[PDB]
Amino acid sequence: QEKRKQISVRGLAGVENVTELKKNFNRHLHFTLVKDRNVATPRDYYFALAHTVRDHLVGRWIRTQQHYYEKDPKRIYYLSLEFYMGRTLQNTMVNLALENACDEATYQLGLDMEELEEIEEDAGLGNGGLGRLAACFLDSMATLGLAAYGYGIRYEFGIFNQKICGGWQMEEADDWLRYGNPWEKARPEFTLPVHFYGRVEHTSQGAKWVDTQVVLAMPYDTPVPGYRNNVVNTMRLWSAKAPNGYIQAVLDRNLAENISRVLYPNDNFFEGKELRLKQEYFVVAATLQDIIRRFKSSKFRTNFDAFPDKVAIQLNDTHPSLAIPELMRVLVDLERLDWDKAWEVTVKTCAYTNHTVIPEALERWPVHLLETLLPRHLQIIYEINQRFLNRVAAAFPGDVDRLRRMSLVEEGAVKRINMAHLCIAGSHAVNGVARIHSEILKKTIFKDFYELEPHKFQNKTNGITPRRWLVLCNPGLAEIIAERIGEEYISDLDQLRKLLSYVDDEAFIRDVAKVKQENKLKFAAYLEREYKVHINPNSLFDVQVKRIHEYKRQLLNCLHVITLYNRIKKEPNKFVVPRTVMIGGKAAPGYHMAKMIIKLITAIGDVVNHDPVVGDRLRVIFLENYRVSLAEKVIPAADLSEQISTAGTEASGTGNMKFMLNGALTIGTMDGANVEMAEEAGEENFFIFGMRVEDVDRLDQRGYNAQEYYDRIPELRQIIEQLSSGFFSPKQPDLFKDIVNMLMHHDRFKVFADYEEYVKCQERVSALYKNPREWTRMVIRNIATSGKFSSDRTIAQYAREIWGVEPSRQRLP
Amino acid sequence: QEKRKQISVRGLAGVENVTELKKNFNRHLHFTLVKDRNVATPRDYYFALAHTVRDHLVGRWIRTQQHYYEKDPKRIYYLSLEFYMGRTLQNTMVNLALENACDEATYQLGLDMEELEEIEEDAGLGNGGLGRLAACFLDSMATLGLAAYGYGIRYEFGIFNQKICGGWQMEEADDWLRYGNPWEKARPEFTLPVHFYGRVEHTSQGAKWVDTQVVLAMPYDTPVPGYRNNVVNTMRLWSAKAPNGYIQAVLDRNLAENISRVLYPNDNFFEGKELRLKQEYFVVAATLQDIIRRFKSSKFRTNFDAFPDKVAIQLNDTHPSLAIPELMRVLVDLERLDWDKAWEVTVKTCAYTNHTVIPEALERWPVHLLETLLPRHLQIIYEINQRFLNRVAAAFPGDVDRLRRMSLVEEGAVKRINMAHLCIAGSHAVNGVARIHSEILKKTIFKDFYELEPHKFQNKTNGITPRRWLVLCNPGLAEIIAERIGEEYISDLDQLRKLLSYVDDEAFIRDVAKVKQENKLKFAAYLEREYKVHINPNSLFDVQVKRIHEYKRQLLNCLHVITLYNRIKKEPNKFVVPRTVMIGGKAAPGYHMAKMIIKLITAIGDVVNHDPVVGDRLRVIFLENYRVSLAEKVIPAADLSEQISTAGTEASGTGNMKFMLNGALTIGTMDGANVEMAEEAGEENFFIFGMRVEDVDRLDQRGYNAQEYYDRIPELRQIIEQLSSGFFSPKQPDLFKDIVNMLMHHDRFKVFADYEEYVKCQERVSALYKNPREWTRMVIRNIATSGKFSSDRTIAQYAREIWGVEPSRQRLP
Ligand SMILES: O=C(Nc1ccc(Oc2ccc(C(=O)O)c(C(=O)O)c2)c(NC(=O)c2cccc([N+](=O)[O-])c2)c1)c1cccc([N+](=O)[O-])c1
Ligand SMILES: O=C(Nc1ccc(Oc2ccc(C(=O)O)c(C(=O)O)c2)c(NC(=O)c2cccc([N+](=O)[O-])c2)c1)c1cccc([N+](=O)[O-])c1
Repeated sequence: QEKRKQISVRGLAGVENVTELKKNFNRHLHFTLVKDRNVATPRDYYFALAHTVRDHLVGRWIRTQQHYYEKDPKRIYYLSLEFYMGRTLQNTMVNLALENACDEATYQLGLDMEELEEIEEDAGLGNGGLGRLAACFLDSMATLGLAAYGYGIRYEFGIFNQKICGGWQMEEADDWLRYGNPWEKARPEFTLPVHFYGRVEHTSQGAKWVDTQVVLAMPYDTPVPGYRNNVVNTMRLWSAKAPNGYIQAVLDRNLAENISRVLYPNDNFFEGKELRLKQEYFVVAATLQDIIRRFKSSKFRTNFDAFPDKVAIQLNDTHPSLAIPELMRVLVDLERLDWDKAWEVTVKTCAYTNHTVIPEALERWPVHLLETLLPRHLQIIYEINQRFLNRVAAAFPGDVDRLRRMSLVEEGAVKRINMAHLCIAGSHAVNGVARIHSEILKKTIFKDFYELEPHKFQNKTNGITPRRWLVLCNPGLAEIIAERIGEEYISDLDQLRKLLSYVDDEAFIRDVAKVKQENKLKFAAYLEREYKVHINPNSLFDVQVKRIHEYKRQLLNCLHVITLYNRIKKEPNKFVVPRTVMIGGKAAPGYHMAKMIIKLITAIGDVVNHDPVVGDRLRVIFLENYRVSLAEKVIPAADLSEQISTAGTEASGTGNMKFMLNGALTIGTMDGANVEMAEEAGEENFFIFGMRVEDVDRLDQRGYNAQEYYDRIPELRQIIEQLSSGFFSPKQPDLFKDIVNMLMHHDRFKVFADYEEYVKCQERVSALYKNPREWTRMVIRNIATSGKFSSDRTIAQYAREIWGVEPSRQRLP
Repeated sequence: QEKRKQISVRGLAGVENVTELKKNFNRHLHFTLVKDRNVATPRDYYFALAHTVRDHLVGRWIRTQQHYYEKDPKRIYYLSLEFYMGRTLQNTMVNLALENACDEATYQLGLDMEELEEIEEDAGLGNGGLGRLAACFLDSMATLGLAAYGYGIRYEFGIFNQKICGGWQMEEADDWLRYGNPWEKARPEFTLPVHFYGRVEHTSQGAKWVDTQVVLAMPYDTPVPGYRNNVVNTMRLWSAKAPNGYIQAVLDRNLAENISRVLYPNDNFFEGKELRLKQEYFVVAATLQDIIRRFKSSKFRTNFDAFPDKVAIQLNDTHPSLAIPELMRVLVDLERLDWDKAWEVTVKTCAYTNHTVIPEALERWPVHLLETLLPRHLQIIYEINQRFLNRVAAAFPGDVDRLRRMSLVEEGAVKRINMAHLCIAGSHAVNGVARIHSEILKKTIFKDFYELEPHKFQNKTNGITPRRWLVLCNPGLAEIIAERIGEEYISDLDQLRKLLSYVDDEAFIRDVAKVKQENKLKFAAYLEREYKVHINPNSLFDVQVKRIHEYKRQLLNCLHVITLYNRIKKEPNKFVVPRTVMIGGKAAPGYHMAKMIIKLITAIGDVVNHDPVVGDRLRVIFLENYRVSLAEKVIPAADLSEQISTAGTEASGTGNMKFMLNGALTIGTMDGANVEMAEEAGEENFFIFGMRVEDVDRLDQRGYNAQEYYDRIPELRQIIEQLSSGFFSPKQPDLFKDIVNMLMHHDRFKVFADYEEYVKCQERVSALYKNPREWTRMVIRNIATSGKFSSDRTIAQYAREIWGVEPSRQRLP
């Protein structure tokens, strides 16, 4: 209690407030939960606390949205298929300053609030960084006083819960709404119809899309509290409902309603399923009618010219790019605007964000698919293309190949639509997510596009919110910082720079290292308690957490681990810094290699964690079911953060940033925002290793030959042989043959080309660790220069150079 | 307002109470509904009122159930697949005395409570009288202070909403939970597993039912407020949940969970679908584990002898008869009691109620069905049979045919299990639902059973609650009665007898006729408003409301109607009492004749309601979507109640009783409880017509010949010819050919044998109507002797002669 108390960044536990809090809790438990302390379960406790928290939101929520209604600002909609929201109770107490009062309140009712908090389900409505980006962004736009709205799908089931079984992943259904959701509010009043299939008739009005199937979109609003400023914004998620023999028709209502059933769990990967495209059409069509409906109920042919003055639609990826042809659909067919005015309007409303350079991430929908589901949209996409391509022709006369290259229509055996091309055509702005990425789009992927309309293209380096990702998750760190520099930094992270004044302050040095070791013990107790996993709290915590993928080179990490192990066994008496190597993250079901790689990790620990010579010198664990809430625990405890993807394949990354905020040192490549983080801190304060992008490209120019590295490196040859022969899986010697063959003959990610430098760099890291003070002073240097990686920074830029709106930090009443 | 005020049976609108009520409403609208009066919709108003009402229940609910816990009475469980609950808000205000306060409260917030009330969805969780019986019974057991629990299934969709289209029924999905349900409380804490399929292994423990599929049963408790006595009992309804490629497995969770999706809409009819048997297994298995679990957490080999001292399980029909072999399943396999002790226990816990003599109503499950779904239950049913049949043998030595007749095993092409036989074998008591019915079971259907174990067999004449079915629905009638005799009658309906003192009281005569005419104008405004149906308020309201069936002889009614019409056209100048003939009720989808008959009704009105000669003399309407809530409106407005089924086919009826309570005169046959209602009132005060049961039987002895009546009755011949030739459906002359052929060659219900007497009796009815005073004095006689048809009477009998518990009317604190 005393620590929780002590922490000033957590607010006042005022006498009347704690008296009221406790009162509202009893009352909720009696009326809402229909309970007494004899029969309440912990879960009732949770729900009793959650209702009391949420009651603090309502008045603000009601009034913020009344204010938008009254004032009619320009409105920002953030359209995404994913909001990686994680839990909400701590979060709302944070931004409402209620955390220490609620803490005192509950203690006094004989209840540990942390314990109640662990009852809450995450809203795991995303797959990895774009989804989580989306959630960080709602928070910053709230904190920036913007008239912003998140728009997505209320899935039944979010990302699958991961169970490791026998060292393999087992997917279970994430039934996060089993017990209901105190956070959401049903909005029946705003249910809309969405039309699927049917056909198009050209009449004297124009076109008319007839004989369609109808699914209803039912919205559920969720409050988005800003930091301590009396703003509460909404996320609105749509859920599919069937319109209003005999038994079999009712049972078959499930078919329409399966559109919001389940997040597709393919991160960084296009699988072209029709159910996925219905998901995408669903959210798009409902959001844009709701949008056009608000526009209609606000100011005032007057109207639609001004529509881009009144509306911004941000496309998170190409997942809601049907926004473009739908907007046009409405304007042209329904509103009867002329094609050219309607196109002017669209391009002024819409901007697109790219998250990936990987070609296997791009959405390219078979036209037959689109032609059946969405006959009218296809026609509009053809008209869009034609006229766009007439523009390329005019600018590059005779450049026929360029026509073929820029076309939204991919020729082939299967015709398909390039959803990225679509998006660049129909948006006034196209961004990447970090300085290098946005250069490569301009230099490569969208090079011809850039030449056309160079003013379209921008950079918006990612951030993370310093509420969830420092104040919530690392209240310790948060508190020793506020102690020196006060509390303003929490929504002005650039204030962190002030901590460079403390690099040679003995109490600061001491406190920082104290806080991390405090977090290491907590994490280590979590592992015992929840998973009976025993780890060394006096070791280097080396963490790689992120979805499992080949580009991400969990495999290069595993080679480092087996090197460490093999060196020990060679010189057993020789000293080494003790490590706990933690690898966590989910594989897409059906990503065979990624599932292979999880299995190899746990296989490495089966060996490594049982060698008596090794003892407590090295330990390998796979952290089960990595999610937002799990992030919030292991990130504040890590010493080293692994950011090891091949140069040029991680667009930005954001995990990098969370680990920076919270006092880990980074081993990485110059990739994504790792480059800007090295810039911030100075490269003298990072562990940058291996190829730059230019060295990958030179490798590709002449040919990656994995065997060249094999033949030259006896250490890498010892491990390959281990893997082949069955050292890591004796009961099935041939188990890792597809890992080996990929590494040997088909590695698109060049793992062996970065091997020798990664291991030498890891040498450097452990040398620094053997001097605590100097570790802690470089850490200081890292924390101190992470303020650029706040999402307030990122969002203020989107507002000023895309949405064409001014941010704010003036408190509402 | 002034009438609503005036009504003393509706309680006090105390100054502080109205101040608190209004306060809790605002507060609910703010916190629960997240609203202001600018944005609230009516539906929010509703939900704001409902939350405030329900808050008055909670403390009582908590404490009533604490009291059962503390005291550990013997417990009554009422197992039914159906609870025809209808709406709840008015009902709870009634039994809590809050109706006039809530009335004043809302008025003062500028809201009409009646209007809010019309927003509520019925819980249409039943098909007709057994389902509704079930709901009347929860109410009486509450009012009688019994430790009773309703146990059923929380369907997704209750009985289909009926739409009449072109004069046909159209079924729509009753999505009654769309907007959620303020009345229910989720009980995750008491989720149980139910096992389907699998197989049986006989080991050294005994039998063991292995490799099963698991569905979870999730309970939702609903409060059952007693009348003004501070008892709140629970109805617990179970909802199916799936246990805790990749996408297609999540989507396929619907398959397990489709067990609670939808009420099967077959009233008075066995269709032998496996999904239906899963429904039946579901509710049974979950309820009995919950039951055996309570028994285990209460008093104390000690235990299970006393289990029938501590448990009563009432079987509403044979729908939960799997209760028997399941109870045994548990006792034998799980608890390891010996077969003979376990059988003693079962028979002492279980009693069965029969609702039907019709053979097409009986559940007779193919064994292969049972053998697959429920291998172990089948084995136990075989063992049960064997030993039961060994008992028949011993009592009737050599009577081989009797063996075959009594067997739970039906031989044939398809083997099947007789669920009724099952039930008589495994229950200590078997009842019918009205004096005549229970004689016929003893004399016919269960004759051999009766000879075996004559002490098994009982009668429990049905009732209806005089809260829903007078105080709620006819507050007028309720108020003029209380004016004379005070308010005690409401839970002592036998007090009504006191009104015979008023048969020659001019003010009483006047007030009764006033109240009915008041209800006639209201109903008539409902029809205009909600359905734009214009009716004559100065006519005789002749109502037949009940599910559509051949036994029920909606068709004999239609013949009366076309007689009336044809007589007018014959003598147009001749005076007749003006009628509005209202026929309402649903057909089972797939019951072809019943759907034909709806169509004939509306076809009759197409003719009849457009003949200018007829004018406002006769009008025929089909009342759409008959349900509990609709009952509550048209019953208080009817003059004549039609109870015209063939003698011996309506087991009891309860609609008869509602119309009696509320001041309609009855035309009927001596069938079901019509006979006891004629007894109560004296036959001089009823319109009894046609065959007695003995005259049906004599008809069957020699042969029903429909053509005999045709040849003898020129009036019935004029109509048959109308129907054939296409008078009622000129655009399709042949439309009613299957009605005609059934009437001519296959009428199991002898419509023509009752024709001449029904029409003459209808002559009598209209003669009486032409003298208002004398109508009103016979009505007085009817209201005055309906107290026997209260369900308090019925339930006190079940308690004393079945459950072996004393009723009570002492108020809880
Ligand atoms: O304008 C007034 N009130 C209001 C007015 C408006 C809104 O919010 C609002 C309503 C409708 C629309 C729209 O047309 O799209 C928008 C918008 O333009 O974005 C915003 C209010 N707050 C809410 O309705 C609200 C906010 C948050 C959550 C919920 N919810 O879960 O339902 C509801 C309260 C007002 C003006 C004057 C007097 C009163 N009053 O006394 O009640 C009220
Ligand atoms: O026994 C005590 N309290 C209690 C004890 C028990 C019950 O109800 C109850 C609990 C469990 C069981 C059971 O084992 O099956 C039964 C039963 O035997 O039937 C009844 C109470 N009331 C409720 O739990 C209740 C009632 C109605 C609705 C809900 N609901 O929706 O969740 C809950 C309150 C008690 C005793 C002493 C002190 C306190 N206290 O101070 O809190 C409480």
